[PDB]
Amino acid sequence: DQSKPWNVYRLPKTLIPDSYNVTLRPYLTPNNKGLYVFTGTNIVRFTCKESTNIVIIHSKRLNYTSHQGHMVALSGVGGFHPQPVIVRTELVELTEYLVVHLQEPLVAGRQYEMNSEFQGELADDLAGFYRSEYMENGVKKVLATTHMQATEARKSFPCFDEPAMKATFNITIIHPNNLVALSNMLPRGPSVPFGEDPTWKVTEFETTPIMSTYLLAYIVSEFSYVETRAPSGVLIRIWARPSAINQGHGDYALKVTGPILDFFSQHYDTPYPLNKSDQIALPDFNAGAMENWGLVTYRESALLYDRQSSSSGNQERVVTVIAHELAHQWFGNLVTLEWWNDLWLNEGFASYVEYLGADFAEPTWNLKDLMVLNDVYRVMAVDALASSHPLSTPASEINTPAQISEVFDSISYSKGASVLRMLSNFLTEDLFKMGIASYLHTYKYGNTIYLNLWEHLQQVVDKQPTIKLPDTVSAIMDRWILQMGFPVITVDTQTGTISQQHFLLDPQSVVTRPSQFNYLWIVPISSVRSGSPQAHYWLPGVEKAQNDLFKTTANDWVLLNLNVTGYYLVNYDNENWKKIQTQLQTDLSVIPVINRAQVIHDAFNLASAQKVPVTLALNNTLFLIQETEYMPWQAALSSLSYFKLMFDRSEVYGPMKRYLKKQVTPLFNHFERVTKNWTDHPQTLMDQYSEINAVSTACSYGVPECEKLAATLFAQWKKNPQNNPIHPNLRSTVYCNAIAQGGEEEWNFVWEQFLKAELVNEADKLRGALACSNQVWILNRFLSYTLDPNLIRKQDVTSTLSSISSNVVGQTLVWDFVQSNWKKLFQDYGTGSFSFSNLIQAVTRRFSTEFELQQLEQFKKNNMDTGFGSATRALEQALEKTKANLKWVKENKDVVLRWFTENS
Amino acid sequence: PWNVYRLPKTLIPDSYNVTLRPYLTPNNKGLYVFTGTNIVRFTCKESTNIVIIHSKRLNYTSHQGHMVALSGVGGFHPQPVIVRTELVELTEYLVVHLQEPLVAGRQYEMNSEFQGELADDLAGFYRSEYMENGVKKVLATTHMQATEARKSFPCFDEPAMKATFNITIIHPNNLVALSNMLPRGPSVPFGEDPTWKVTEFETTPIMSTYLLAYIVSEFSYVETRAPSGVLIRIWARPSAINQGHGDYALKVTGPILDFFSQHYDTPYPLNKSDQIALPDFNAGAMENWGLVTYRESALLYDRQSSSSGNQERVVTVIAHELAHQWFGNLVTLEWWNDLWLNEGFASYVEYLGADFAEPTWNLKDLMVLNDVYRVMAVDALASSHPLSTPASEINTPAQISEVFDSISYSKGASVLRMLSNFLTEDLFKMGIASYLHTYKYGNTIYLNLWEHLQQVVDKQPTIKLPDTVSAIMDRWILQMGFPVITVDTQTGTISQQHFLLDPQSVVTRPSQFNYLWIVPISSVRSGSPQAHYWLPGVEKAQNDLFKTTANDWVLLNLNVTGYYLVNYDNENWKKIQTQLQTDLSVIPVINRAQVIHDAFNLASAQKVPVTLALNNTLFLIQETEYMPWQAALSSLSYFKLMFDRSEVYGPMKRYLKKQVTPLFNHFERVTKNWTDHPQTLMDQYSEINAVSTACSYGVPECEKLAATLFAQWKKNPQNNPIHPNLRSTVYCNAIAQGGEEEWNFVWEQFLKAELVNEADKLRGALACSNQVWILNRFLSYTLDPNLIRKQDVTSTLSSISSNVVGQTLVWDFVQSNWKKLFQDYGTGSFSFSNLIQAVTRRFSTEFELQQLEQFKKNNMDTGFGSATRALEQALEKTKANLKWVKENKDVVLRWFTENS
Repeated sequence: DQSKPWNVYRLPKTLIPDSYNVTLRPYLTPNNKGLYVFTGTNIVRFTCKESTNIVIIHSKRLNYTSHQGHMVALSGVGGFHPQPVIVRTELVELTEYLVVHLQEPLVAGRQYEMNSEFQGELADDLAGFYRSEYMENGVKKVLATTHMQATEARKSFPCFDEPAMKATFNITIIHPNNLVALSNMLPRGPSVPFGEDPTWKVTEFETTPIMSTYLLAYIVSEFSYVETRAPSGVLIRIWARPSAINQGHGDYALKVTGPILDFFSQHYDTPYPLNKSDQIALPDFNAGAMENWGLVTYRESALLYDRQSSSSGNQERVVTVIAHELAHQWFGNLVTLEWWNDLWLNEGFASYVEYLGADFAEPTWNLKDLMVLNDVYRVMAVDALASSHPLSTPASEINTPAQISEVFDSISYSKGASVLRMLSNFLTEDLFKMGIASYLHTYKYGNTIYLNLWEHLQQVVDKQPTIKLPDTVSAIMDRWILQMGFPVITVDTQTGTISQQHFLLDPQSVVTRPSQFNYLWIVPISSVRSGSPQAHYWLPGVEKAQNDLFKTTANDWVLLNLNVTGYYLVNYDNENWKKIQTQLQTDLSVIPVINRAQVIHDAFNLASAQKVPVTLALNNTLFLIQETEYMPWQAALSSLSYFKLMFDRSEVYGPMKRYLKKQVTPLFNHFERVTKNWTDHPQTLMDQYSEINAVSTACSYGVPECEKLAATLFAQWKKNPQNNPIHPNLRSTVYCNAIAQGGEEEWNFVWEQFLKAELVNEADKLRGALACSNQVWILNRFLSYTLDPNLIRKQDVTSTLSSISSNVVGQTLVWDFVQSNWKKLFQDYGTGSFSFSNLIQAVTRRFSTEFELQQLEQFKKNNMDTGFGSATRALEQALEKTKANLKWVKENKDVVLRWFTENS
Repeated sequence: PWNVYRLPKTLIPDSYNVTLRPYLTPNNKGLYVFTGTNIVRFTCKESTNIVIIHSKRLNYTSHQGHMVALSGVGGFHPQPVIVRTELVELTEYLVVHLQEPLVAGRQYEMNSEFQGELADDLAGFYRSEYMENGVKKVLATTHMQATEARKSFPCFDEPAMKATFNITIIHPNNLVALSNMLPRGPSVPFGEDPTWKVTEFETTPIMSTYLLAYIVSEFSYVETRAPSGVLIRIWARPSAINQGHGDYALKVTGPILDFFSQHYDTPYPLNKSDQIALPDFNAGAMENWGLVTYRESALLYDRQSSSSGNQERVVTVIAHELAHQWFGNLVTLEWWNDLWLNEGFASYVEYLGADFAEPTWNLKDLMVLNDVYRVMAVDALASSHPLSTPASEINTPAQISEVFDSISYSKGASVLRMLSNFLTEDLFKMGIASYLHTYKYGNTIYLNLWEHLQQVVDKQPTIKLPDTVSAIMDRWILQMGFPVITVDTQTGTISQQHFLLDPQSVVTRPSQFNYLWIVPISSVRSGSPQAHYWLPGVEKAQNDLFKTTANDWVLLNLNVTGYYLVNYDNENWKKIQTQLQTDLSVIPVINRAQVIHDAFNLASAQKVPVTLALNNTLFLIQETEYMPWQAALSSLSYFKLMFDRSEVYGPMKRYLKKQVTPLFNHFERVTKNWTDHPQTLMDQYSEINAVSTACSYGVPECEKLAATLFAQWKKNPQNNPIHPNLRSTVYCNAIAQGGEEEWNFVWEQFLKAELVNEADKLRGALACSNQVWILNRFLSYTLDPNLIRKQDVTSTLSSISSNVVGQTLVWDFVQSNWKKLFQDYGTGSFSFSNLIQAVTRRFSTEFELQQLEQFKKNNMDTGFGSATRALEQALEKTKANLKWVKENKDVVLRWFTENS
């Protein structure tokens, strides 16, 4: 009954919390029933802003101890009549409410305190207050940890669990005397014994700042740490398993965390306000990392680093994730989204700002350039769908916890970053950061919506003469924030005519989301004419214009969007494309490296949408035979992976592989020479990445010299496994190829190494390579292990299922397994973020036939009893993509076959 | 009446004149067609104002306002008056509506002028094609069985409506026409066009429509005369005849025909028996009286390139078709529900004929593996059917087509083998001879047979039965299934019960005998024979023949002559197991196959623990005979289907590898490094299973043999160094361990392969690829009749499906291409039901059962045609498989692991 306030998914605006006291006691040994439990009490102090006879507060999977026949007690602060009288308390499970029914309405303007006493499960579900486990020598260790985002604080204590209901939190932790408690703040004093039980201690923490419930954290463990003070005086500690800390696996995080934090404080003119910032690595963690204010939590694989055994890509991951989480200390913690429909205000800012902090940390890596591959091109695939969504989705469309979990997606993260990058570029970053500092000073300890940003940027633009815009910030940026998608910008170099239209992967798909701007953008457009920079141009919100900047003669070409600073694709007339192709084949260095990736990426996007012939995208890969840079090869491999997914079960695959083998063999041989036969690996991060791509691609497509290298390294490893001779950058390729080329013996050896792998970086590589078996029975045995948490942690299941489905033989096995174990998978991941939508996308990627479309529709019908939870949009996108795939394969299978045959 | 599938009995034909003219080039509509005329002469037995006659996909040239003409033969008072004629497509009728009833006792002639397609559909009058040098050659040929004669001319197309047939063929002057009989004279030029000739054939004997045949081709022949004087000719593509590929069939055909004439004291009545090999043919072979048609793979034989199994196939199929000249042609089933009267006899008698031609091979013993154990898997289901199925269940052409199945063929053979054993063969054949003499040129019911058998039994004193022949044989004919005979050796208690693969299959088919049989039971005690015993039609009995002491074991059903399973108390099983480990030679080789086969069936159906069945395979490490290894590999193929996608498969492979490696080494020694293969057919077969099994389960020196032999062949393709007996394994294993290069080489060899024996081995090996993209590309080729002939599609699909990577690839393909496959095979025999069984046999999970049910109801508008029972059997088996895997996966993993 949606007329009742306790049956709708937004809290009343009538009661506003001020502060919370929460006391928690985890029990880290199971009870007589085999459960791990925690007990707690809390006090919520709120103000009645508007008269009401009910208290609606969030509560999820908590059992309450009743006091006077009621689940809570309630009183006005400091006596004052009338005192409230509870008629009854009820739990409403669907909307995750505790409802307190009062005999009289509360008094507007007064304060009340509600006391509860509760019990919950320290489950292995990675949500709320939960448990994490690890082996140390012989012993199974169990610890207690939290993850509140988005809607899980209510699972550890009753609270007004929405991000705009900020409060202060007074945390007390009751814990065994041999364990340490951590929280957002420092303890108020030394821990004293629990009077009721001296084998237990009590640790009480300083009051948090005004903050959102989803940012609370508390942890009880045996962990150790390493410690430094940042130049600013902020205390930095890196916490982890004692084995990890003693091996130095926390040292790299300790190196970069304090400097990045201080960089952000200075760069945005807003000092980090707390006295410390703990980073802690958890063995069981759903997301990867979480920005809890003062106590940032990480997957081990995102915080720990072994300078002998972790790869270069592992190290990039650590500094990027740390920079991301520290960026949240401003964008999310100090200033917070008003509601989850504006998630990009937190996640888009943090995903853009991570590159400035991580580039500060590791300037020689040139990390900023990877933003095009890692974010822009990551999200453009889904943002070309009619079933995408805008950065700022209308709020009443992101209501339920499943829909909230859903929007933690590539739009909110990576399109968020892409649009802020573009804004920063055309404003200049020095101007951008002044507007942001204004934004942050105005809204600190409060909440914002998309509009509040643009005033502060407009003022800095208006107060200086150099940088000017053809419109207001709000006119330009609203078009990027309130409507989904992005334009393709098409140039006729014979007339200079320039036009825009909403880019749709399937031109026959029906866009039903209306746009007040009719899917037109105001587009900033940089360009070069045969390498020479041109005047900057803005395309106004018009379908078509003309400018001689984009007209050429027979000896000149133009190239739009240098460095792909703007969030759009570019298409040209056929003659311009030919001139670009000739330049790439004559002297590729004339085209900047990012734009070499652009002409590959955009042509393949355009081909899949019937806007260029598929042979033009393929012709754009010919020059790779002389390219040694990482990014253009990575763009080609990512584009061609759509071809792999569409064709690796068909007659096209043979000719495909022979083409890729031909294109990559000189790159493989180039690295064999410059690394002196794989003994002296390259110096720059980019060249190391290019080397890894050369080795992975050469081995995947049958370069016998790469197959020899992998076989030889693996055979050497297996002769003495206490010494690993495989460079970590090469391990995934070597492990995968040894399993692919071998049988049960190689699989079992790798599985044994996995079971004893102490370092998660190494375990991850071993686990991934196990998906490379060509034996159905071995893949299905592997699949059975994923349902055993003694073998595969819950946090790794979805990643493992994805890797197995990437295997062409595992495609049908994982599809069948997901369908056969649906109910378990839905319970485990259906209300969480990332994993379940990742899984739906991974298992359906290949679908391209009428039969497979019908089977996906049947799958949807078979599971209407559960629905699709946090993968509901993902399933609609999978349907749209499958329909597009089916038509594209039918229209291009024969031309693609012919092209690979002729250019091989 | 025209809406019911059986003909009325009011009008009975006497004779037919049919003139057919095939056009072997397409017409202005792009079709290959034949034109024809016929005259059907029949007698009105009962007055009726309608003529209902069969007609299928024939277009008529009307005359005088009607689609046929109807004359009275000497009628003259009122000649019949046609009001209306119509075609009724569903029941495949042409219906003539008359103004007045036809007159009881008068004779009438119906005259028709028609056209039909010479389609590539392998049914009726159809076309077949082959390449010769560069030229595509097209010939016209027939296959009428069961209900396709109606697709070549209107006729009363039921087998008890026998008639004589006067065939005329108008054909191009460079081609020869053949039919059942010899021509009445030299061909004469077609007056209207002298590039065509006219060949008219002698009148056939009184016979069924489904046995008529006529062929127009450029084929060559070799010729001989049987010692009895019957002319024998073997016809095939000229290239094949010129290379000698018809010579082996020329050697054996005449002698086998004469053997049957003598053995049943009933002379073949025609002056010739042509055998002809067709490039496109659905069944394998067909017994048309005087003109027996064959797949090339069932008749042709190359001394240098065909294998030993290929040669056994030829002599056995020839013997089967010649057996039909008696069992089907001379005497014919009354209706298709009693098909076993034709093919049960043929499938049993083929062994006597083949044994006569090749007495050193010992082919009679192979009937236990090839027929008894083949059918026992299906006959252990609630969805089986009796040998004599109630006629109303066998009504439509789809139901008729489906009943050409392992029950009618292999249980029919098994039951008549039983009968021939417990009364002797010499007595059996005298009773058959009586039966044949009495009902020649007519049709029979099972009850006609028992009488003639009873007469011969009653004429001698030495063979005595516990009841009449009809009483005994009714239990094996009229109710489905077979008993498991259980022996408690501690007490001599012997009991019977209907054997059911899943104890919760719900038997809804009632039997008037309550599923009890009268069972002939042979036995030995520690190797030496006991007296014979008959278990009466009772659930339970006691006899000391089956009571033993601590130092004695018994064994029932010597050489598995009887159609039943045997189970014992655990103590007897252990003693039999000890005997196999002490001296396996004491248990006759066929019963060594029995103890493996029956235990595995018993294990699947809860009557023994699965570890008993697995323990009965332990002695194979010392066995070198073909038959017990073949029984084990056939029983274990169920374990492979159930487990080759699970953790169980690793240990199961390690166990098979252990058991077979000394047999492989044994053949590596006795063949002198694979240069001198065994002299005996049985030992050749044992060698083939050793190599195949060793390579399949990873004996590294078998893998080495195959890859080396294949590479050497590929280097020098004009010189094949692989002995034909080993090609299937070597080709498959080299494909499995190689990639596109190996696959593409085998495919081009296949496309150019002239000898179907060799094409078949190449084609089967292409299913061994472990590359999804290669298997899917292969699947796409099966839709192109320039690449895979229609006669080979379901074979290829089944082969790909057997590949564990091919399992879901074929399942998806069949569902996706349902419409064409249903059209091509859904109303014919063998192919469609084989396909359904093949693609589903792995199903063992709830999810797979749900997909099967969804498949059924996605197609219930079409139905499943001649795979309708097959689908119900697949549903029953899948449900049994789910429970069986649930109940046994852990014990089976443990046993394979512990036994290495």
